Amino acid sequence: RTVARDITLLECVGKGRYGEVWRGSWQGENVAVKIFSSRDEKSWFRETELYNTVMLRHENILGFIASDMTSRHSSTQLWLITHYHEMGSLYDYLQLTTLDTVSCLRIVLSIASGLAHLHIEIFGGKPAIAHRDLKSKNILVKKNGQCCIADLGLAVMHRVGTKRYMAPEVLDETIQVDCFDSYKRVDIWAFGLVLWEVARRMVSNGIVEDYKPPFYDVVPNDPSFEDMRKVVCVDQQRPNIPNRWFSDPTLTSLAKLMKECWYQNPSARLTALRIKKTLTKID
Ligand SMILES: COc1cc(-c2cncc(-c3ccc(C4CCN(C)CC4)cc3)c2C)cc(OC)c1OC
Ligand SMILES: COc1cc(-c2cncc(-c3ccc(C4CCN(C)CC4)cc3)c2C)cc(OC)c1OC
Ligand SMILES: COc1cc(-c2cncc(-c3ccc(C4CCN(C)CC4)cc3)c2C)cc(OC)c1OC
Repeated sequence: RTVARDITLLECVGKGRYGEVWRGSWQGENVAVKIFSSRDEKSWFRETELYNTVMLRHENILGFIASDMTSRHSSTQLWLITHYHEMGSLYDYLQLTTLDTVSCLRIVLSIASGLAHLHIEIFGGKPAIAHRDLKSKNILVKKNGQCCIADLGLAVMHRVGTKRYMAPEVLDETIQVDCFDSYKRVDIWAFGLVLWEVARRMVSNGIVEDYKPPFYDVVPNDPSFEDMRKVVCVDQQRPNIPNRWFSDPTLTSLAKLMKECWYQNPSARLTALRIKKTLTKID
């Protein structure tokens, strides 16, 4: 039998320190091809090891297709092939797009659903998984209005995270590194930041905030570890909740939720399953 492995690389949709992402075509179908830099080879190994352990399949997790290693003359080429989401990342999408109540809730409940699926151990199943780099650039928007979580290159089963999204216990180095639940609680902090980014773009009473990344008003464009530690740990700042949210029942409920993801005490933060339940009772 013929094993068709040719993928036609059609357009670069992402370039960074990680390497590149391409829209590709296999057998008439769009796929996404991440070509890893030498900088980021260990992310390919980690994600490949995870998918060799558990074949995750969930509507809110970017769908795996393949891990490919090809011998070249003087290098190894590493590709991760996934489902392709033409609308791109949530970060991208929020720059131009504003949301109504239904779309806002559908986006955030879909992210919570993906995250709870990662976090939960299923017996008989999957190991519990923490993501460790959750952020709006690592979430893709699907045409049905739900999102999916991407990039398990730092994930842990039971490279550092993006500094802007690091929880206080990561920044002050008090994280309980021998406790898997510690890593779930770091993801919940990051989830609360993403929830803030999305809620800002939800229209109420003809008002919306411009897209901004978390802590845009208190750290530099490319913040240092120290910049983040001073804001989050020493001064204990949290993202601003605009007054206009408190006129809108959905944004009032989302402000409460994001506060309960941002407690200094990691064990006080809501779990992903509790966030889902709260979101199903809003509106
Ligand atoms: C190696 O490399 C790539 C392969 C493919 C690909 C292409 N045609 C067919 C296949 C296939 C799947 C499964 C079987 C089964 C059938 C019965 N079963 C009990 C034993 C084996 C056979 C063949 C694959 C996996 C795509 C690729 O890219 C999208 C590949 O490169 C990453
Ligand atoms: C990697 O990804 C893609 C792969 C394929 C693909 C191509 N040839 C054959 C297969 C296949 C056939 C049969 C079995 C099983 C059936 C039951 N039992 C007897 C064990 C064997 C497994 C696998 C597939 C899945 C198609 C795809 O898209 C249409 C893929 O997605 C891009
Ligand atoms: C976060 O991480 C990964 C993401 C992806 C991925 C999957 N579907 C689609 C995309 C994409 C497509 C299109 C655009 C643009 C192009 C045109 N328009 C003007 C705006 C939109 C952006 C993004 C990506 C980047 C794949 C990955 O691995 C293969 C990723 O890494 C795990």
